[PDB]
Amino acid sequence: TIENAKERLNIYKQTNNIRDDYKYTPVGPEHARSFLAELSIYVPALNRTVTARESGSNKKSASKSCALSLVRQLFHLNVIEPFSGTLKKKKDEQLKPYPVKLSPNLINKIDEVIKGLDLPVVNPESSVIPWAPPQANWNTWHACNIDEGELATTSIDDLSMDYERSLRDRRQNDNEYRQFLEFREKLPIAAMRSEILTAINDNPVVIIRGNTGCGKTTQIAQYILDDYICSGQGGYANIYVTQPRRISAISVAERVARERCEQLGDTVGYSVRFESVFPRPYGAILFCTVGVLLRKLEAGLRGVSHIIVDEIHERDVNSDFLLVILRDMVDTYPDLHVILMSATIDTTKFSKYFGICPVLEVPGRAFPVQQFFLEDIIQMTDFVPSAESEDKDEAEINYNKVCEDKYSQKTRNAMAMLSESDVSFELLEALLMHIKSKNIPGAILVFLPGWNLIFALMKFLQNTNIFGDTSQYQILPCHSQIPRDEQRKVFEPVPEGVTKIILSTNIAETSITIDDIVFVIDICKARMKLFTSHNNLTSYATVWASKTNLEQRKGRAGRVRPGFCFTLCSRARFQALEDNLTPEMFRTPLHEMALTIKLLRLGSIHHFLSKALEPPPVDAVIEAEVLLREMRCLDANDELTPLGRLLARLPIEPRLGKMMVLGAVFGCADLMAIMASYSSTFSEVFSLDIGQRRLANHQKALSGTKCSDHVAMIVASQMWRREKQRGEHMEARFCDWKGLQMSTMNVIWDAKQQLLDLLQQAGFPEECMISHEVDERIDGDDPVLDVSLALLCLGLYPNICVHKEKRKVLTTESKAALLHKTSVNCSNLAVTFPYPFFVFGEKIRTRAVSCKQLSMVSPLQVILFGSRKIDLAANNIVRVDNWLNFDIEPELAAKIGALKPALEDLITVACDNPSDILRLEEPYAQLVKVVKDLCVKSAGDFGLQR
RNA sequence: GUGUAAAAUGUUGCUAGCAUGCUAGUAACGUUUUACGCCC
Ligand SMILES: Nc1ncnc2c1ncn2[C@@H]1O[C@H](COP(=O)(O)OP(=O)(O)O)[C@@H](O)[C@H]1O
Repeated sequence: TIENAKERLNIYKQTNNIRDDYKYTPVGPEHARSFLAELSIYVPALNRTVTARESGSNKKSASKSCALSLVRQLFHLNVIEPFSGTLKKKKDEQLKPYPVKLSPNLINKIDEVIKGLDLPVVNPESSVIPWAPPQANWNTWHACNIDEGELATTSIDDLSMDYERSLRDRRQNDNEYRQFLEFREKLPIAAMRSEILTAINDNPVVIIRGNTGCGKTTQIAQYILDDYICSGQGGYANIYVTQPRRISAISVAERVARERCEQLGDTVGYSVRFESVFPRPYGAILFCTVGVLLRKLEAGLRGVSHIIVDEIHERDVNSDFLLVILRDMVDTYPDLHVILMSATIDTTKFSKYFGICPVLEVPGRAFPVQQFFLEDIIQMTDFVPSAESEDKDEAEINYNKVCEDKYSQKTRNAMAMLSESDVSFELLEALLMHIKSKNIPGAILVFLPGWNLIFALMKFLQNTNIFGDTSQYQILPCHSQIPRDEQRKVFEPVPEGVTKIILSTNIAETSITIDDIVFVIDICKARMKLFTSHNNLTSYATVWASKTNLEQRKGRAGRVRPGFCFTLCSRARFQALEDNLTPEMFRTPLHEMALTIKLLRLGSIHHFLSKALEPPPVDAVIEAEVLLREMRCLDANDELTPLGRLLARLPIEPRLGKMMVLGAVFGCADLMAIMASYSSTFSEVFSLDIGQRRLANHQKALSGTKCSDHVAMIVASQMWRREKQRGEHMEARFCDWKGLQMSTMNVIWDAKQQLLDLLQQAGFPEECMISHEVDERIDGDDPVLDVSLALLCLGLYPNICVHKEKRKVLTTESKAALLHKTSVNCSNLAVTFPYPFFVFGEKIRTRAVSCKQLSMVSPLQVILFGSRKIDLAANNIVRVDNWLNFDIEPELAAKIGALKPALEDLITVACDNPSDILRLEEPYAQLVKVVKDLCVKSAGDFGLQR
């Protein structure tokens, strides 16, 4: 090669005060002319001159031949480095840390602390939950007897009579209830009401199979309660439904409440995560997520009649756990009746789990449709051409170009034009001419995997305003990012002539459905938001959608029109991929489920997973078991610690509960609730504007001298509190002027309140939960905030990172990374932060480019909060997770890291005796004091500022 | 949803000699360039 072994040589020649290059010297007459280049390199060290003198056709070829030869012999000199470039990287080592730089007073304090605690270091069976039928003077959701009011002296039969007469009066007067009820009767589920209501009483486990859009979600529970109350015993019945999506649960609660024509919370209520509107104790309806039911499971289902668990072919792990537990529930308890619910799937396997349990059928009216593939679209509008980690193995095969040319002009279209990867005017014009010729006014729906490409298609339609003309081509997006106003507007149709273009994702595959849908466009692409435990990676990838989802989309439309299915897939792919989707419970950490089951004293996890729908691979249970045991939360002989009992009630992963323990130990509990709530709830920092690549003046100013997003959101919540002390009307305007996002931080506040309340019931006294307001504008040192930063460092582990330059940062295990756009440390110029160490919250995007929730960390962590186990190395080098280096003599690192037993003993004492957390044992008290002292932000700089 | 002084395959038109051909002088171009604000 000629573009190598010469660039640094030219630089070396420049250092030799030589500006010479390949000088072209013509040789021969105009018929025997040849071009000769000259370039000589002298090496004084070796005194072996090298030169390039080779004839060449063209002036470049004079240099082209000479330079190639010049590389050849000068490389034979064995003096130059090959490729002569700035290529290759080394993950630059500890160019400079702030190694220790503490006063000897701190050294003496640490020595007397470790000698004050004497911690040596080297210096070189299957039970079940209780259940009862409805019982008087007892509430089934609050797990207690009210013993007051009216029920203490009133029988449940009187409650049933009251509910029955209320229903009778409603039938007498409530006319909008009448219209809602023929709306429910004309709904297809109502056809087999009598047989389903008889079978549910006749059968313990009932599986209902009714196609998507049948609307049984809003009606099965209502029918059950009506049947129970028309018999005069509705009061002697509490009905229960869960559902795997919080917003869907809220929507169905609203739908049943409006159909009930009654205020929410009287008979129907919803308990989504971090919220509760619990209804009346008897003859009531509750909706919830699976996690909420798992939390309520501790007391038992005593007093509830039936459970009507929603979607199962979602195949989520929590629903699988719920169903596995509920099978044993009904095996032990015969009176309980269970309703399994699905839309379109082979319920034979689900019945097989329940000993071939009876499965009931709800036939659904549908119109068969024709389907289009590469052949039809190549026939009328062409379909062939292309656009005119880092590596693995195996063999990806692309079937887009693989199609027999017995159809229309494959190669001719290839040579001429189209756009495939990004849908363009071809498909939209095909559907437009379809509308204008077939005269079929219907909604146009397109399903796209990722919100980033959602915005890309929005911008591609907007800039192409000729066919993105909103005034005549209505464009209607649909996702969780956009507010509920747009979702409400989507369900509101607009007059035909102004075509309705709707873009959404797997959220529109279920839950929501428009009666005007005719045009279905599919790309079989969906979000692949998964996690990898072996290296702590979250990938928001996109893989071919499950076939079952493909026929679900195929049957999505066709309300009154027969329906027209436009499939963007090839034959081989359409007949190749599997019908269902891979079980998400196969690739998901089981530590949370393992802790949950181990609190319910349900015996060995291995036996449980053996008696499950799908046995998880043994590596999953092994990794969950080791992640619990080596986290010092489950005893080596499989005995549950009170710490795990605390964790289970916490609706957060143990990586935050373990240290919600410690936050109250250090008197920073409110800030810890804030950080845990915001870290667990993956959301934004502000109401970012559209088309924005950085943060505004105040969006960066709220970071302040600390320059942390965490402290920025903390202070933002602080001003929001001091402004909600005033009215909300101007508060909303002020927060918008601050760019605040309302709902996200409101949820953060509610979660902080719930966490502090739960820590109250844990036994921890209130004084350690007090306000700890911190102002970002001061660059000095406040103990509370640096303690907070240290706990952030220990918490998000192992999400630490090293900043290199600009956005380029280095993360664990030899991977480059950049900063998130929303992160407050984003900019265009080079700004050197006070400390060259950061920690991130989440790693969005597949190729580990964007790190989320960045906050700089004190250099004193190293081993303080840098690993689960002590890391000791040799030759005066400190090993931090085998990817970070510090230069400390072994003894100081040894003593700063030997407090891992100290901290775990502190946590053990705190969970053992929550009542005296403020008044700790005196050696432990001075441990707390000294660790508060050492973790100051500006601590590792004594003796030498820079 | 990056491009530049650098790498070679190679097309044209077109200027002079060597006896309709051959040789040098290229607007331009993927694919391989040191690097620079670049994370979508
Ligand atoms: N605003 C609304 N008005 C009337 N019906 C609605 C409304 N929103 C949702 N629905 C009905 O609620 C039903 C949801 O139940 P479905 O999705 O079939 O069960 P699952 O939630 O288990 O998938 C839909 O079929 C739809 O007809």
